[PDB]
Amino acid sequence: ELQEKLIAVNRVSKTVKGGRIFSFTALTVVGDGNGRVGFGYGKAREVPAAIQKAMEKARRNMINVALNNGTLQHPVKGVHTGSRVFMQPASEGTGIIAGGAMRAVLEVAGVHNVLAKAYGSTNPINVVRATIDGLENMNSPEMVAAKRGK
RNA sequence: AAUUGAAGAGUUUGAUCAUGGCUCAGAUUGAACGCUGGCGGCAGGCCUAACACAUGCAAGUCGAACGGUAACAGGAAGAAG
Repeated sequence: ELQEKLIAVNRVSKTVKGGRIFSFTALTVVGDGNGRVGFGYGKAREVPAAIQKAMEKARRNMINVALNNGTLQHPVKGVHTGSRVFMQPASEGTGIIAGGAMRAVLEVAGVHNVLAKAYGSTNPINVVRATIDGLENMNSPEMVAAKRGK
């Protein structure tokens, strides 16, 4: 059963001949509690349809992230535009400690305990897609074993 | 057995993305102030002028070193009815 939860929403403008006309945007991630976490982004005229459009778009862009027990295996870097992130396993307990606009995208991954921190400027739109490719670059011992002997 | 450790937001431009400053959520105090006020255990109490200081008390003991007896406590002696 897939989960969902909203992150943020802000207004925009166009300022066309008649005057200022507005629109709304939303962003949301999804996760099944066993890795395999995606996200989406969409806009519409009003929030109740905007969030629905965002979620309906979010069903695409699925990925596959290997996980071990309940903690992430090895550290990983992350870079995109103007934001950088850092992570660390911290096996067992201590829950998850992380800043805002980072908690949700990691929670649905299923990991019940991990330690992480983000560096630099942290606009939420840019910060996402950093943990994504960070998990994409992740390797478990089976893959590296598949290219070197045992 | 003796080192399990990393939370962010607000803020300009009609709206955007950055770089940049400012401020706020913590833990502390040899602490002062405002209001309020039950009990017991511990600990602590001139940073400011090394400014000038009333009055009491904070360094004496040995007669088993010595010449001695100004204040007792007893002791022979003499004057007491």
